[PDB]
Amino acid sequence: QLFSKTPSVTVFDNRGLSVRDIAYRRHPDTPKVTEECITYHQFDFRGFLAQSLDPRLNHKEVTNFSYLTDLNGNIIYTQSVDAGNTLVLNDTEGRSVIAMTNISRENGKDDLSLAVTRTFQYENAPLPGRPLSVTEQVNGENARITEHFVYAGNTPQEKNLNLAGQCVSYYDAAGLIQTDSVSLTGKPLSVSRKLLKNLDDTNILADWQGNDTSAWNSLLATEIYTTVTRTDAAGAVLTTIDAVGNQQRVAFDIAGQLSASWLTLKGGQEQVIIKVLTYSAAGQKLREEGGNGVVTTYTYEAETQRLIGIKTERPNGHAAGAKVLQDLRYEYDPVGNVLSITNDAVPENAYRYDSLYQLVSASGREVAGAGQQGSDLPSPLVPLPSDSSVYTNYTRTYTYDSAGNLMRIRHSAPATNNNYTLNITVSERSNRGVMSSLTENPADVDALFTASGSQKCLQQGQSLIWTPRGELRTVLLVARGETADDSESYRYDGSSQRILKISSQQTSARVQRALYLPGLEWRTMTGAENLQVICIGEAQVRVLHWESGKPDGIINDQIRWSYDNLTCSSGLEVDGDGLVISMEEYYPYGGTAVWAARSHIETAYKTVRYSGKERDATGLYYYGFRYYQPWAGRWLSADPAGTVDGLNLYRMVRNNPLRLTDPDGM
Ligand SMILES: [K+]
Ligand SMILES: [K+]
Repeated sequence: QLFSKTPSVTVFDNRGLSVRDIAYRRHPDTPKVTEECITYHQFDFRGFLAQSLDPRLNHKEVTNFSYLTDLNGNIIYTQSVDAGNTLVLNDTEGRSVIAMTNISRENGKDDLSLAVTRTFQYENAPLPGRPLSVTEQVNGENARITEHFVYAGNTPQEKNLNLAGQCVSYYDAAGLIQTDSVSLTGKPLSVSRKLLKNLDDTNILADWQGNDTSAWNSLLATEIYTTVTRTDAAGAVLTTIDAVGNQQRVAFDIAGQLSASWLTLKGGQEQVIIKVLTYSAAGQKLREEGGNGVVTTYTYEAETQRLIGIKTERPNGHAAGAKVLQDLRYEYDPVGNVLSITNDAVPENAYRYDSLYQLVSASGREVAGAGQQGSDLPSPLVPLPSDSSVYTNYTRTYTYDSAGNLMRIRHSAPATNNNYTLNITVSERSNRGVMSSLTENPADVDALFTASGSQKCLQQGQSLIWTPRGELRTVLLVARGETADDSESYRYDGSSQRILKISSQQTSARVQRALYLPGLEWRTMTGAENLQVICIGEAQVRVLHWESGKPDGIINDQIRWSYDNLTCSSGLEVDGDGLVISMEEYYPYGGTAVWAARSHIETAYKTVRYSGKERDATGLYYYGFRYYQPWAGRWLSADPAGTVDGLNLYRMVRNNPLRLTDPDGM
């Protein structure tokens, strides 16, 4: 009813070019008011895209994007109000050769004072011109060679391992990845990671100079982290032995779908993780029984293949008794927005959207009185509630501008009087926006970001340092001048995937290290706990194996099943006996509304929460390419993928976080 006369329109010029995107925004509270939102696209004399303007900024004579191309329409130079200015160029072979980023302006001209220049080097003739190295140089500083590739030859030794023509040695920002063996099916059977020595010091940086691997191997720490894989005839992975010797095993059905999975801890016997897994005709998971006897049943809508039911239960005849642990029921609008959710065990979440399918209202429950939402998790409710009066109902309202910037989250919890409003202050010349506690003046928002559009201050006392590639380097949590600061640093591989996280807090010093490897998280705590987290699935089931510092209250090699919702948010942790360990509910944009557990000690070992992503101690969710602020409803930096999902480079899953999920950030 709210959607009458709200189509999507594309307006063309006389040469088949889309010069206008027209939407029609209508709020359910004011159904007589329809805002015509117009996005403008201007094309040049050569028929290529030159300018793009959102409905908001166009009114203020500011251009979201400007492009300058070659004679074929390939973009060379870009001006972004969100991502700053950039310059790229590819060669005649189509390969990237240069990318200059983090450029601003002011005085009129472009400010190159902090420009980052990444260049790509390839094998020269008579070689096939394979990738040779990647060089990275910040303005005024020396160039570092951040990547180097080494390829195997034609020797019988190399052929027997199927390595001929393969990049056998990859030197990245973290150190070295060696490919030891390749399957007959072209799949890696053995890879080994070596870390650069002293990655604990944030000032030590990779720099692979020259063409001698002997001189480089000396810069690597001694430990070798080898992941071994065994694949089937169709190239699918069957077994995996991680760097510490644990094995994951899978088996597929007659249709080649994952049908069972097992785990064999080092020195242990094989045990069932997933016993049986059935699928719908559309290949969606239907019934999934785990080793804890717990059964998840997925119910789908016949006409649409939409997931309308998620039922996790201890079935009849279970050793711990029959019980429905979770029974999520989804009701959708004809377009597929989640209108409502129910859980059987009365509780109900209701949702209202605008004609653009932006979430404008959300009802739910929280443990009241929690207090005003921030970067922190609520204190866990221990033990598990027996009564539901412990929860109170809340209603949140969401307010967006013409460019999709979430400006306001109005939290209303009347009964416990837990009422507050989270305001986001948006720039008047960009999509850059921060919480009002940082500034309430639109004119001061842009200074709080880099030229690339990466946020420099998380909260009031907390600053953000970034890598030249735009990766998050350091979160300064408690600054103490000189020179003992509560902080958390990060390291990434050549693919910009996180490999290392180091948290430091003053007490000599509490240091928490997290090493991310295939199917494995190696977490140490000093100031000593040595924890190895086996990640099973792709991550669904997690196993906690202590080599040292196992706390009382938790048995070693503890298996934790995770049970999610529609958008993959970890809601229930359940042990090997099928007993609920923790339960967690989320505000639509990620904040934790409910956090409960059967013990205080088991709470500290859940890291993955919203959208199946890890929440770091900083409060940020790490998605892969970008960090997410669940309290501000937006990304911490501009989309590195650019305009693939609209002009707004900060907008979070198109402002519909109940239907949509983001896999990486990018
Ligand atoms: K519509
Ligand atoms: K061979």
